[PDB]
Amino acid sequence: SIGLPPPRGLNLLPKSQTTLNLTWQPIFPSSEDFYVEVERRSVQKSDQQNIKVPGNLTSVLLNNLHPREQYVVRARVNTKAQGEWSEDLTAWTLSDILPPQPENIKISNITHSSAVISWTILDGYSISSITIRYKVQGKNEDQHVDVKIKNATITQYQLKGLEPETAYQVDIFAENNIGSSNPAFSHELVT
Amino acid sequence: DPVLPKPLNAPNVIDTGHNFAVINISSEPYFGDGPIKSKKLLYKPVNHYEAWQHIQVTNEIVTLNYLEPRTEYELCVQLVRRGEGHPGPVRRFTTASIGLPPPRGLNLLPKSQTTLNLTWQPIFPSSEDDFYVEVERRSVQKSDQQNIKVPGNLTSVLLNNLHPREQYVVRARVNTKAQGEWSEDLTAWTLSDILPPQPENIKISNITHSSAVISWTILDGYSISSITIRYKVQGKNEDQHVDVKIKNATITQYQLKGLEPETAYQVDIFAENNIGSSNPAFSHELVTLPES
Ligand SMILES: *[C@@H]1O[C@H](CO)[C@@H](O[C@@H]2O[C@H](CO)[C@@H](O[C@@H]3O[C@H](CO)[C@@H](O)[C@H](O[C@H]4O[C@H](CO)[C@@H](O)[C@H](O)[C@@H]4O)[C@@H]3O)[C@H](O)[C@H]2NC(C)=O)[C@H](O)[C@H]1NC(C)=O
Ligand SMILES: *[C@@H]1O[C@H](CO)[C@@H](O[C@@H]2O[C@H](CO)[C@@H](O[C@@H]3O[C@H](CO)[C@@H](O)[C@H](O)[C@@H]3O)[C@H](O)[C@H]2NC(C)=O)[C@H](O)[C@H]1NC(C)=O
Ligand SMILES: *[C@@H]1O[C@H](CO)[C@@H](O[C@@H]2O[C@H](CO)[C@@H](O)[C@H](O)[C@H]2NC(C)=O)[C@H](O)[C@H]1NC(C)=O
Ligand SMILES: *[C@@H]1O[C@H](CO)[C@@H](O)[C@H](O)[C@H]1NC(C)=O
Ligand SMILES: *[C@@H]1O[C@H](CO)[C@@H](O)[C@H](O)[C@H]1NC(C)=O
Ligand SMILES: *[C@@H]1O[C@H](CO)[C@@H](O)[C@H](O)[C@H]1NC(C)=O
Ligand SMILES: *[C@@H]1O[C@H](CO)[C@@H](O)[C@H](O)[C@H]1NC(C)=O
Repeated sequence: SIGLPPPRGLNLLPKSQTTLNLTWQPIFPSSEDFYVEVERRSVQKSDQQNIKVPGNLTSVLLNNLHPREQYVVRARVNTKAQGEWSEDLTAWTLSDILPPQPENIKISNITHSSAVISWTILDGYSISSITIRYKVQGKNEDQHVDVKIKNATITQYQLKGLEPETAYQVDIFAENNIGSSNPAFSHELVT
Repeated sequence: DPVLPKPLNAPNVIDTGHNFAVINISSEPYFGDGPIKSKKLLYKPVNHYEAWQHIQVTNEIVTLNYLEPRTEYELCVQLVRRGEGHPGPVRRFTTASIGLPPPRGLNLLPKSQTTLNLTWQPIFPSSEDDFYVEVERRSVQKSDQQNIKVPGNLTSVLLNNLHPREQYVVRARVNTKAQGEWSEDLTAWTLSDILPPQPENIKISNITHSSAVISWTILDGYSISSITIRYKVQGKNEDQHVDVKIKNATITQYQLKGLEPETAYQVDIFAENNIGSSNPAFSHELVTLPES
């Protein structure tokens, strides 16, 4: 019996600090029984468990892991003979601590109306979103405008509708499954 | 021929003030015979040389008025032969000093669902005699008044056993032997036991390619500290939103700025109190104009 190809449409997502959700698209059977072999492998530590789980299921939980730890998974479709391995899917587990403050803060493109701001984040804290709290510098302090960005891929955002010749105090937070960064660094921006 | 009457005991002073005095005259028991049609109450300042002042006493408890402050008076009763006499024993009393003003810098802040904290300036005593602070709190929603006496020296009270989201009008004064003037009415709301109501009268207007004003209304007394206007593009991406947290609840309008032209937006609005945020029944929709 020739070996089957690896599972089609694989994806790995953090369920929790101690678990990962391995999702994949099911396939039509050819038994003449069959199961799916899944191995996960820690990057930071030297730990490799091998799960042999039923073939007809859609997805599997990878329980008993450590927090804030990177893992690499790959799986086969085993029948009478052993199949071929999939590509290496990588995903961190959810963080057990607060994330760091974003470095390399570059404010630019200053005009009367609009402005742009740039930042960079450290990988491996499960950063779900970042917030750019900006407000007027003076002692009035009657309001602020947070702008929460739910896509971590983004590293720039253009602010719009600022009043000309006005001093704005811009802070930048970063968020995750636990909490948020606590930076003491304020950043001025005059229009 | 007969035996004329006079009381056994001196008058008793029930209550006094700088201006007035209230006195049980004690016409009974008394020596002598018969009935009494009318009776006097003689009074004057102890050592001073003028005429004794007489008032006719019908009931028993009498109210002396037009007195002088800080002066020692003496009191005695006469009874007349009826139908139409020696004066009875003497009681001395001193009228009260002048009534102090109320405490300054009165500030009533709420601190819980069931408590309010009143604070005033430390007041230095002008007079020598003793003094204390009387504090009245009065519910507006329900009929509920409570009086709290507070020592003269310390400078604040915790008004407690109050109800959640109920306003109380408060006054205070400084009492001595005499009773001082009432302060101005401080008013405040106790904290909310529930989430705040959703803001009413949400009206979007002045829509533009890069602007749109939103206006709302909020019910008073739910301890609403702030409101938040959340907006995002209606597309299924949900890549980002923008919160506009307004620090004071007095503001009822906000102009959104820097919006994308020809773009559908989803506006939500939240009131915020001591507990949390108001739950919307429904979100709001707007579409920005295109340029020309
Ligand atoms: C009713 O309201 C009044 C007014 O709010 C309230 O008075 C408060 O009482 C507290 C406690 O007696 C006092 O607080 C002081 O505040 C100073 C700074 O102004 C602090 O430094 C003092 O010490 C604190 O902070 C230190 C920090 O280094 C700590 O090391 C220390 O352990 C203390 O925590 C001090 O406490 C002050 O008189 C006011 N405070 C305020 C903020 O108004 C009154 O107590 C309320 N309640 C009642 C029942 O009257
Ligand atoms: C982690 O893995 C679990 C199971 O190990 C995943 O369970 C799947 O969850 C989805 C909902 O996201 C469900 O799918 C359902 O499929 C039927 C048709 O088969 C459809 O009618 C439903 O509307 C729904 O889409 C279902 O509970 C389950 N999938 C299947 C095929 O049984 C779970 O999604 C994974 N969790 C995460 C966070 O990725
Ligand atoms: C004014 O004072 C008189 C004398 O103290 C009061 O009469 C006494 O009242 C109490 C009971 O309330 C008892 O000591 C005696 O029963 C009373 N004694 C006499 C002699 O009557 C009286 O209460 C006061 N009068 C009024 C009208 O209030
Ligand atoms: C997958 O496997 C079992 C094998 O006994 C099968 O009976 C069952 O229908 C499947 N499980 C489901 C649909 O949850
Ligand atoms: C400034 O912003 C505009 C878009 O409004 C963009 O095309 C341009 O590249 C920006 N310039 C810099 C230096 O980032
Ligand atoms: C107020 O006077 C009382 C008298 O018993 C004393 O015990 C208390 O310490 C005084 N409070 C002050 C000075 O704050
Ligand atoms: C809407 O608000 C007032 C008129 O009611 C005006 O000052 C403002 O310019 C209007 N907004 C826009 C975007 O035109």
